Amino acid sequence: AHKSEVAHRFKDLGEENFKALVLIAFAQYLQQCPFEDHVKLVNEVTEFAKTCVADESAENCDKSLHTLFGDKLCTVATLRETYGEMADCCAKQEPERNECFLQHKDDNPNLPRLVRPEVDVMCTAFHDNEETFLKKYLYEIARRHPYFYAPELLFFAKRYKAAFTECCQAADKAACLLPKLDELRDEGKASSAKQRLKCASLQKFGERAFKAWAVARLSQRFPKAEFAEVSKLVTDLTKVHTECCHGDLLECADDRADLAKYICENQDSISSKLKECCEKPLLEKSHCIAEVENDEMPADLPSLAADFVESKDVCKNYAEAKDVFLGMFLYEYARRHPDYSVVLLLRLAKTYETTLEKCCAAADPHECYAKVFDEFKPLVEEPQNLIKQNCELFEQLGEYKFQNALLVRYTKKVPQVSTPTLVEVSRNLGKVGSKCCKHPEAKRMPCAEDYLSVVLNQLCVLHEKTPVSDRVTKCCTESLVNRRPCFSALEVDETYVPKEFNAETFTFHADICTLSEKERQIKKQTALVELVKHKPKATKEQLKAVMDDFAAFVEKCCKADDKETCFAEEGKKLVAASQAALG
Repeated sequence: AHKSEVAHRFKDLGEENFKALVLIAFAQYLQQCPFEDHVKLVNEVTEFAKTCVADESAENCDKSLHTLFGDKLCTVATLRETYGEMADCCAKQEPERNECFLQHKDDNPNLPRLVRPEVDVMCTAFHDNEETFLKKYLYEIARRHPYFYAPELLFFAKRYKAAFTECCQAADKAACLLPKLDELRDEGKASSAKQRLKCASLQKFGERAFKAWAVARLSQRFPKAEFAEVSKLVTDLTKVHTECCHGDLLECADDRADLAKYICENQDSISSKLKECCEKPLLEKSHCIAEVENDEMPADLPSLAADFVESKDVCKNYAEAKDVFLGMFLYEYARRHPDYSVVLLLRLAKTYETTLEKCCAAADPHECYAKVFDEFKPLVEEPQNLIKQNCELFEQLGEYKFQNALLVRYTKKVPQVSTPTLVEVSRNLGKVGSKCCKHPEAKRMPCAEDYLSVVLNQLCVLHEKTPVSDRVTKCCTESLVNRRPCFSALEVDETYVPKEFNAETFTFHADICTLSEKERQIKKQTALVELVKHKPKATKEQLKAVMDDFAAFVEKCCKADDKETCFAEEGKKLVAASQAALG
């Protein structure tokens, strides 16, 4: 119903969420306009929306959200001066005008990173004006991260509100506040990385791959839901993911809202863990559903071998409808293993597809595919053993020394990769090792998948356009199902000749006593990468000897009376002893 859809969205979302979502909407397009302009546009759009709420038959209220939003974007006069060619969009009709506006979003806005005010200033301006504060930084976060989902930005903003409300009262407001802002910022950039990874992977591998990912992930999340329900949810879900990935905020938010509406209307045919979250306001429903735990799988489900190995009608049931039959295979195999990563379920599904395409063209098919489940055991066991031994080594070593061990191991594997890339991916692998290994084994692999795909994604981004290793290029250009086992099968580059001895490479100053712990560990790890690159044959014991020579150097030189030059005179003998100990 509703003659005015903007009136229904205002009545359904609420004035707070409406004004905030419009703030993100204008902020993502007009990244260069100041905050006051966006406040004016949001207040005017909200007031007109109130005129449509009081009466649906008011003038221009029957027009869609895209028309009013586009015209409102065209109301500004300095559009051609500031954004130039984006003002040419207003000369087009609304359907193409939304595409012009959507393409003229500056993905690289070149905006300076935020200058964080003092803690007392943020708590002061917070207590004096919470609304203008949270909407101010909501605008600053929105205009620096285009194509970021706006409701998720709202939940981020409310988590910021919780952190400020908790830490503006602590004994040490700083030690409480800064770590929480750092974790909300890391969660924001990491979530943005997962969004861009899912969208670029949708553009790179197509739609069918995402449909398989959605059947597997939803079948893990909703094991009691029937296969047809999962099919409807992956059609709607591939719709919302395609439209959200294209960048259109209206189709995105409206689509996810209606999808949450449908799911909460069909809880009984989906899951039982949706009870306490379908009572929430509409904008929070889709978020909780995105964060809801896995439903309990049905009690004693039979083995798939009866319907996918033992049945005589395998090749004809498959050949009659391949994507539907393989969809049922992926549903049944996914509902039984919530502890598996989705990419693993796609590896087993693609293995089954390959074995069926090989057997259904042979002499006796049943004799051929009678051992298809045997091919699944190593493909499952290898990542299991990987997270086992890695979570054991981290669990017995701590995050920093874990990053050092991964640093020297991966430096031995791919020495030609640049040092900042190795340090970055190794530290990120230590952080995911610190986030996912804390869970029990039945929940480690999904977390480690969702973050490992991100880390390796950044790796292939840094290696793109600046290639140094042909094997890294190979694994980065493999199929997404083979990307992880390709990297896990990296060997030690024996043909690597040791790097030059560069005097400026191993040069330190007294400022390292004043550089932050993060940057000090950055310097130690960078000197570690350059140390293993300078000597790829140096054993772990010798590398520990230079580790403790530099560690006792900065330790017994930072804490060694009033000495500014014990980094200059002793650095020479540490350099010479470093060249000798690894000769």
